[PDB]
This record gives sequence, C-alpha cells and structure tokens, in this order.
Amino acid sequence: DSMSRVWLTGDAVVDLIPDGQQHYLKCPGGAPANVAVAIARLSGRSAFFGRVGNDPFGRFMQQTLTDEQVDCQHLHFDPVHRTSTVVVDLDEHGERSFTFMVKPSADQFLQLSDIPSFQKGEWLHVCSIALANQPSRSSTFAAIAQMKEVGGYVSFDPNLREEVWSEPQELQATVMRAVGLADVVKFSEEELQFLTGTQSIEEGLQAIADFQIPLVVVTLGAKGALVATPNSQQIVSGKAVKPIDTTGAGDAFVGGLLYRLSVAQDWHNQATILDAVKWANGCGALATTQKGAMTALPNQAALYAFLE
Amino acid sequence: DSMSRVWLTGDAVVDLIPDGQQHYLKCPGGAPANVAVAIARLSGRSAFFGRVGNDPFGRFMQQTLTDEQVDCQHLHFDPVHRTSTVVVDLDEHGERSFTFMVKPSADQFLQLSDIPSFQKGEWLHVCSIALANQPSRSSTFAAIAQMKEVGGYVSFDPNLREEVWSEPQELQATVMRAVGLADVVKFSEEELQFLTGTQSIEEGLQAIADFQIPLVVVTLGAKGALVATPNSQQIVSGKAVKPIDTTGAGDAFVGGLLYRLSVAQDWHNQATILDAVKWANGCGALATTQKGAMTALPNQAALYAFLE
Ligand SMILES: OC[C@H]1O[C@](O)(CO)[C@@H](O)[C@@H]1O
Ligand SMILES: OC[C@H]1O[C@](O)(CO)[C@@H](O)[C@@H]1O
Ligand code: NA
Ligand code: NA
Repeated sequence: DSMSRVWLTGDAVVDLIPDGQQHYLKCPGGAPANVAVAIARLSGRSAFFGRVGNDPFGRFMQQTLTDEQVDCQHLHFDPVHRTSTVVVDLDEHGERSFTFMVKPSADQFLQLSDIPSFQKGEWLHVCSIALANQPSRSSTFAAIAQMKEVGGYVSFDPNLREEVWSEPQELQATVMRAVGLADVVKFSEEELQFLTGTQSIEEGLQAIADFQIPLVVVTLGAKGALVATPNSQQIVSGKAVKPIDTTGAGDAFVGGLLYRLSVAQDWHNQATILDAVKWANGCGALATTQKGAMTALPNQAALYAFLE
Repeated sequence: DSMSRVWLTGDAVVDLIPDGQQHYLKCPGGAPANVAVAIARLSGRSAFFGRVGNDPFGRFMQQTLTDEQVDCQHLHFDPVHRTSTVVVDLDEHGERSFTFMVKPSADQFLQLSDIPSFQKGEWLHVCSIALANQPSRSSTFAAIAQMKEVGGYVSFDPNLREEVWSEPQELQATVMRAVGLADVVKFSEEELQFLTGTQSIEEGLQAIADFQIPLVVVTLGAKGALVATPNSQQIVSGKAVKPIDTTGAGDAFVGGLLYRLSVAQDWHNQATILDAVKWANGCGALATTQKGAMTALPNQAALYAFLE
C-alpha cells in the first residue's frame, strides 16, 4: 500500500485569461502549483513549499491549494513582494503565450528557512522559474542537494519562461545544472533542442548522455512521449484531443507521471515507467478541455474512462 | 475663442474590476489618464506625457488615449519596467479599494528627457503617485518648476495611494511640498485632514493659509464642494447620484474643473471658478454610472442635459 510525499515548489500564480470580450477569467495557476493539484486530484499525497505575496491573490492561491487537498503548511507569505500575475494570449501556446506582470514576484525570494525537513523516499519536483533569480535560485539548489542527501528523488522540468530572468544569459547553464541533478527529467521537444544547442531529439539526448539520468521523457505533442532509460528508448502514445486551452497541459502530464511513480513499489521498473507515461498522456490530453491550468485536471474516475 | 493646452502626467493603469463572478473587466484607468480623457470628452485640448511599459497593457493604454483624442506624442515606452496593474475591491472606495500589483511600475521611472517644452498659459496637472519614488519624484518636481517659470499654471490633487511609496514616511512632506507649488489644489475632506494633522476642514485650510493658494477645492462627497479663494469660502453643490462605480469619480471632478478653467478668458474670475466647480460636480456624479473610471466620462451634450 505505497504512497510517498511529493514536494512541489516555486511559483503559484493567478492566470488572467481572455473570455467575455474584454473580460478576464481569474484562474488559479503557476506551474508547480498546477502539478501539486494534479497529483492530489488523482488521490496523491502532495505538498507545496514556497512564497506567495501577502495580498488577495496570494490568499486566493493558498485557499485554492488547501481546497484541493494539497498540504500548504510550508507556504509562506512574503511581507513585501507581490504574488505572480500572468496575462495569457490564447493566439500563442507554451512560453510565447505568457506575459509576466510581476518581476520579481514573491516566489523569487524563497529563502533557506522556507525549506521543510525532507525524508528518505520522498520526491521533489522543480521548474526553472524557481532558478530565475536570487535568492530563489540558490535556495532551490540547496533544497535539491538536501533531498538527494537524505535518500529522496528529484523531478525537474525546465518549463521555460525567459522574461522572468533578470540575467537571461544565465538561463542555459543554470537550467542544465539542475538537469544534472535530477533522477527524472521531462522536456518538450523544443526545449531539449534549445538547451543542448542541437537539432533533432537524438542529438539532444546525446548531449546529456554523460549525466546518466535514470529517466528522460520527451513529449512530442502529437506523437505522445519518448521514454529514454539507460540503453533504451521508445515512443508511448495515446488518444488525441482537439484542445480548448493548452494552458498547463505539460503540468498535467507531469502530474500523472509523478502520481504513478510516487505510489509504485519500485519506480525504476520499466512496466511501471511505461504505465506512468500512459497516465501522463491521458492527463495532458484531458487538461486541455477547459480554460485554466487546473480546471480540467482529472480525478481517477475521469482518467480511466478516457483511457479505456 | 480661448482654449489652452492642459498637460497631464503620471500613471496610466489597467484596472481589473470584478464582474462576471470570477471575471475581471479590463478597464482603462490611472488617475492622470482619467483626467486627460475627461478633458477631451468635453472637447478640451489635453495632452499626456510620461512612461508606460513596453507590454500589451501599455499599448492598450496608448491606443486608448489617442482613441480619446488625447495627444500622446510624449508618451514613452520604458524598455524594462511593467505597466501599472490594479485590482479593484468594490466593497471599499477611494484609496482603500485598490491593490497595486506592479511596484515600481514604468511611470515611476519618468526621466527629465520625457518632459516636453512648456509654453505660457498652458496648464500642468499632477497627482501624488508621480511623487512616490525616484526618478519620477524629482522629475515631476522639475517639470512643475519649469511650468511656473514659463508662465503657465499648476494643478495638483494628492489622490493618495500609500502602498505605492517605498518610503511611506516621506508621503506627507513630499505631497505638501507640491501643494506649496500649485495654483489650484483639490483635496477630499479626508486627505486634507490627514495631510495637515488636523480635524475639521477649517483647521485644515488654516495649516495652508501661508501658501496663498489661489484656489483650494475641498470635495464633500454628499454636500458638493467647498470653494476657497483668498478671504472667501462657499459651498457649491448640485444633484446627487446613487453611484454604481465610484472609481475615478474624483478624476472626473478634476476633469470638468480643468476643462472650464482652460477655456476661460480669466480663470481667476470668481463667476468663472464657481461655474467650473458646477461642471466639476456634474462630471463627478455622471462618472459613477458605469464601471470603469473612463466609461461614463460625459461629453458636453450629456452634461448640460444633466445640469438642466
Ligand atoms: O505551465 C503553466 C504555468 O506556467 C506559468 O506560465 C508560469 O508558472 C503559469 O502562468 C502557468 O499557469
Ligand atoms: O482615481 C482612480 C485611479 O487611481 C488609481 O488607483 C491609481 O492611479 C487608478 O487605478 C484608478 O483608475
Ligand atoms: Na487547461
Ligand atoms: Na466609473
């Protein structure tokens, strides 16, 4: 009867998304907060640690995460900096669809004292916005080092948003430094190419071979996901969906993947990994059926019915 | 056939205002931008100078102001800082209803080179957000000094929003320094008390007697406006309105007042001033009939029909 805690950390944000005509839906969001909810909706055991602003948006994000049964014991309210606020342009997708209105937001002031005690077998999942500026960058690296030290596991997803970085020249090396630390890494096909200075996927994975990463997942959008384990790769694909809102789809993917690994006897098992990537594909498809990153994050009942 | 230019300067902002249920209307706003439109709707000759962000909100504000026939020749796009973004809480009114999401926003980086050439007889109108931080504070003071030097006139409205100031201990003296420079000053009854460390209005005006201000207008909400000229005061009141949205009502007041003084043979004439405060009251009432600071700013046809 296995179920380990999965810690999520980084930016919780309010997503302003076009609706009425000149109206905005006010949607809960922020990539690591999206994953935290995703895991919880699947009956996972997720917990968030980090900083939001001491403002209504921050409180809306707090209440949102606890409403969703995500542990917020270690979610702090920064006394001066504002909660992240992003405007979405639906004509674009992924990184190119976001406009960040608060730089630096409260999360970029994550301090060492905000890290909770890690235990053996627990998971930690991280995105690159957490590495964008100080003190969050160095705080986040310290937390990764502490999780590995204790016998836990590290999940990383670049999830790139360049305009957040005050020194964008530092993105490549900083992101690749975290890749070098994780047990599990997930790229989009574009991010992998971009980050390894390569064209094609095969050359991408080449550039990181020396890292001995236990599991690299490269999502192919239409064609599913490529699953790279030591000395083997294969494509795992499921059903497709004409998407209504692609926002946070990649996070739902990460949600399913981490829910399944977190309840596994042994996450390194290949049958286990393949199954996990099958849940991850279903989640990512379903998540696109309603506006808002979190709105359509599936419970197990929905997911199984979609996969069958 | 008189009509002088009225320069407005400071913050242009996008006001997020509750609507649907968890929707936000996206409304043009920002106090000095509200006054600029107000003057133009009355067929005035208004012009805005200052900085917005090089982002969609900034461009939305630019297009808004030129659509409204306000001269934006001297409206600059800051290369790094974001456009001001404010969340409105309709349960409160005035200052207490605003949450500022961008601090410091692009306008707080107003530089000396952004000031346009002033001419004799022109007007300049200023709010305290323009004095909140540097370099805008010192830039704004320099522009006031330059307008007086050339033979033009200065309008000031505290229009207080405390959370914008990085050093809020500096608000009182900085605001009062600008009061000491203006030909025309308008307070709310609350701001006057607050700013002169007094209770009642009579004691308030006492504290500023030494300034020899040509015209002080104190708006009484329900009871109209108190008009203080050298050695005389009187209340000017008009019809009342159950307000739907009080947002920017004070700015519409300032709009009418400055439109009328700007087209006058001699703004110092008492009949002229009294008439101006009558237009100002009508504007402030009408402005509250629709959500959004700028939405219900009246044209002359509307205003006269309301006043008759
Ligand atoms: O992946 C989706 C999430 O990524 C962000 O752009 C930054 O965290 C959020 O605004 C959005 O919800
Ligand atoms: O007076 C109304 C205006 O004042 C502000 O709070 C700050 O400039 C704006 O958000 C609003 O439109
Ligand atoms: Na979605
Ligand atoms: Na209004």
